[PDB]
Amino acid sequence: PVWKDADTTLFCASDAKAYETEVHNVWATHACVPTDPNPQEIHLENVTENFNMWKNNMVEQMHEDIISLWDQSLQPCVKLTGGSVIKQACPKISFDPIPIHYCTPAGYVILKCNDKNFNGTGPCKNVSSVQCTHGIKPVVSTQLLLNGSLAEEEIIIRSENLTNNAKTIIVHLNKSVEINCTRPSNDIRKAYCEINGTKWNKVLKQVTEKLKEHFNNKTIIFQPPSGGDLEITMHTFNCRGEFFYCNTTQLFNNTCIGCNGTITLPCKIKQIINMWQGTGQAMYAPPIDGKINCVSNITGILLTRDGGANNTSNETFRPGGGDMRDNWRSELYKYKVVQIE
Ligand SMILES: C[C@@H]1CN(C(=O)N2C[C@H](CN)C[C@H](C(=O)Nc3ccc(Cl)c(F)c3)C2)C[C@H](C)N1C
Ligand SMILES: *[C@@H]1O[C@H](CO)[C@@H](O)[C@H](O)[C@H]1NC(C)=O
Ligand SMILES: *[C@@H]1O[C@H](CO)[C@@H](O)[C@H](O)[C@H]1NC(C)=O
Ligand SMILES: *[C@@H]1O[C@H](CO)[C@@H](O)[C@H](O)[C@H]1NC(C)=O
Ligand SMILES: *[C@@H]1O[C@H](CO)[C@@H](O)[C@H](O)[C@H]1NC(C)=O
Ligand SMILES: *[C@@H]1O[C@H](CO)[C@@H](O)[C@H](O)[C@H]1NC(C)=O
Ligand SMILES: *[C@@H]1O[C@H](CO)[C@@H](O)[C@H](O)[C@H]1NC(C)=O
Ligand SMILES: *[C@@H]1O[C@H](CO)[C@@H](O)[C@H](O)[C@H]1NC(C)=O
Ligand SMILES: *[C@@H]1O[C@H](CO)[C@@H](O)[C@H](O)[C@H]1NC(C)=O
Ligand SMILES: *[C@@H]1O[C@H](CO)[C@@H](O)[C@H](O)[C@H]1NC(C)=O
Ligand SMILES: *[C@@H]1O[C@H](CO)[C@@H](O)[C@H](O)[C@H]1NC(C)=O
Ligand SMILES: [Cl-]
Repeated sequence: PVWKDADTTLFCASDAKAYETEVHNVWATHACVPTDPNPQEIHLENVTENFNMWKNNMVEQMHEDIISLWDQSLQPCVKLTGGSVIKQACPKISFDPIPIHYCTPAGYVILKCNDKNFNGTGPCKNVSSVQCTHGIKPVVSTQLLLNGSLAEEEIIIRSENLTNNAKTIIVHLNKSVEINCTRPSNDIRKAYCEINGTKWNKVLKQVTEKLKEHFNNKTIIFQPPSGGDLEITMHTFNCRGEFFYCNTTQLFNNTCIGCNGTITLPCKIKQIINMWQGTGQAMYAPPIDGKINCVSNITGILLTRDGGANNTSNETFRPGGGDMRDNWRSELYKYKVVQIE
């Protein structure tokens, strides 16, 4: 037994198929090791460990991991970062995230909270020790979290301080709302995303309930964001290499607390995009000729709350995002790094 809250350089694992041109595949083929063919866990009997997912070095290590991954893979024709115009080649590539496992070196271990109620901060009683996290897809996106794991029971909200406005609010859903995005083959930047309205509005009503639970049963209202760049104000994501910007006004505004129908969302495949790895503009080439389609699972929501609602009857939440650290911190929440002191 015995351990101390210390962080150390981590390594990565994956099932990257060699001789596949998937950029994720070819990054994990040269930067990660083959997955543990026999891993195992040891329930720490009678334990109470304190993970603080909002402050954790695992996520930052993952961050630079995806920064590098994307840097050598998704490479723009032109890159305008600070005072510099980087011109290079931009062949259209293969793109579809694959799970990445994080794995401690000898002397350290990973503490996994198996309490299904776990919100991220605060002590956990079902602790459980593993040398590698689980398989995690590094999906880059704003507002909506896609292709991730879901809460084992109730919908859980995670925050670094609910009270504080700026401190992002993350919503971990307990069931999957599928979203289906397409660019039909022969305007080529016009795209759209189908999302079944009954599903969405029902779960949104479950969220809104729990949201109320954490906030003194105040009036719950989900409005579209209050200014920002497209990235922030539009569900942005990358499908097959293309950057979809989808105008999710319907979801946070149709307020059908019975609506029904299969909602169809407008989208634009953006070329010049404000980056997420760092301040700058990246201009890629036009999309490819053909049916560009991705069907993903909505497994979370990035929320930000309005400030001066102290002396009022309501609390307004607008979808946010932009910090992809929070995206990672949505899956690593149940993981801690311990040095064996
Ligand atoms: C050091 C800063 C730099 N930075 C940033 O400047 N922006 C501003 C820009 C709008 N102004 C939106 C950035 C963003 O999310 N982009 C993005 C791109 C592609 C896809 Cl597919 C996606 F889903 C999202 C976030 C990222 C931030 C975390 N970081 C702290
Ligand atoms: C604690 O979590 C582990 C992981 O699955 C499992 O044994 C069970 O869910 C929990 N154990 C007990 C004794 O409740
Ligand atoms: C998270 O759970 C801990 C312990 O149950 C509690 O003290 C804290 O207020 C919770 N935070 C949120 C944002 O629910
Ligand atoms: C999800 O959690 C909510 C609590 O907000 C609960 O009402 C609902 O039944 C749960 N659904 C599933 C499928 O777990
Ligand atoms: C004033 O607003 C903050 C949110 O920014 C809130 O946490 C605080 O409780 C409010 N003040 C009072 C006295 O409730
Ligand atoms: C949470 O946010 C409120 C709002 O500013 C602040 O007064 C309080 O100190 C914060 N809590 C912590 C533990 O920092
Ligand atoms: C989407 O969610 C369903 C049910 O929650 C699950 O069975 C399926 O594997 C998920 N798809 C992906 C790609 O994760
Ligand atoms: C997704 O949308 C496309 C075009 O509308 C359609 O052909 C396909 O059947 C849809 N699939 C799902 C799972 O919604
Ligand atoms: C999204 O579409 C709505 C119309 O449904 C429009 O009012 C709003 O300005 C659009 N938002 C953005 C960021 O284009
Ligand atoms: C979205 O909200 C705005 C107010 O911010 C309103 O003008 C507009 O009608 C709403 N859109 C829908 C589709 O309800
Ligand atoms: C989510 O996973 C599905 C199945 O692997 C994939 O087709 C889709 O492109 C993924 N979505 C994103 C945004 O990566
Ligand atoms: Cl190993």
